[PDB]
Amino acid sequence: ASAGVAVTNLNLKPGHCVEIKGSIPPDCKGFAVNLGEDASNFLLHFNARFDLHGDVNKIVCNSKEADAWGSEQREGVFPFQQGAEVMVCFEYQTDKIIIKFSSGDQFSFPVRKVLPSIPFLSLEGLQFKSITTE
Amino acid sequence: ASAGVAVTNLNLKPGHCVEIKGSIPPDCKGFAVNLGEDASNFLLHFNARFDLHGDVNKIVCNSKEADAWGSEQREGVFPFQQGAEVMVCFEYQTDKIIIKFSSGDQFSFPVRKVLPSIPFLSLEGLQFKSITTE
Ligand SMILES: CC(=O)N[C@@H]1[C@@H](O)[C@H](O[C@@H]2O[C@H](CO)[C@H](O)[C@H](O)[C@H]2O)[C@@H](CO)O[C@@H]1O
Ligand SMILES: CC(=O)N[C@@H]1[C@@H](O)[C@H](O[C@@H]2O[C@H](CO)[C@H](O)[C@H](O)[C@H]2O)[C@@H](CO)O[C@@H]1O
Repeated sequence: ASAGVAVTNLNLKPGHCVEIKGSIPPDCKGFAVNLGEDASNFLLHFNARFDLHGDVNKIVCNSKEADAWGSEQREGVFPFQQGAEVMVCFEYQTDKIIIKFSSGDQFSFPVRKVLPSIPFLSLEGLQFKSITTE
Repeated sequence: ASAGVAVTNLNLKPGHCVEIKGSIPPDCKGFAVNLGEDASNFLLHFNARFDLHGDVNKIVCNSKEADAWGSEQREGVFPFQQGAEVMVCFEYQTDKIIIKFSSGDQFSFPVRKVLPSIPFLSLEGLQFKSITTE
């Protein structure tokens, strides 16, 4: 809303990727990028937390099924700074989604539901600059 | 009707613009780019008609309020070719929307309802590559 674009009919199929460019509000405790079927089912919820729910400078990744959050996965890397810009790429593969940052860092997250395509994308706490898929 | 990628909470403000990049299918009768508040209320409906509604290689712009279309503005320039990629920018000013083409072609359409920001964007018949805001 404030910072929360939603893309529908994304049509992201295996072997393709979507890159997001945004800027992080100074008053932001964290931002999230969600990839899924709709607002209640996320294949991937990528949440960079600066100071949120007890996590300080930690990336929490999870899936959501029918509004019930899955098994969280946490990552050590955190190449973000408030007020700075952000460039993340998500590469969708049938067996995993690989997240890459402009910083050169990368990690993978398991695909818990093989979908023919990912129709929905939404951002939270991120001021949208550009979205592009290949 | 829209049918293609849709973006909500785009919230394009006066003085800013969106750049849309995509591919025109090789058998495209026409395509459209919509900016408004929702699917039934458009500040601008930009329809490039290759062979559609009796029009051949025509650009027809109009607004829509509660599903009722307003008065059409027709343009003489048609800088598009089927099967090719399009790059079109929309600058939002309070008195008008300037429509710019990569080909340098440019024209404006009047703002018939001044909104503090445009929250919705939708594509029709165009294969999406990137959406960028400035
Ligand atoms: C250590 C731990 O278990 N922490 C969790 C929180 O992460 C969790 O917060 C939600 O987490 C999901 C992702 O799994 C979304 O980020 C959501 O926005 C968060 O509120 C809460 C609630 O499930 O439980 C523990 O605190
Ligand atoms: C010559 C003429 O008046 N033609 C119009 C059509 O343009 C019009 O088609 C609709 O046009 C709006 C744009 O103003 C949208 O593109 C819509 O999708 C079209 O169906 C029709 C119907 O309103 O009216 C005349 O035929």
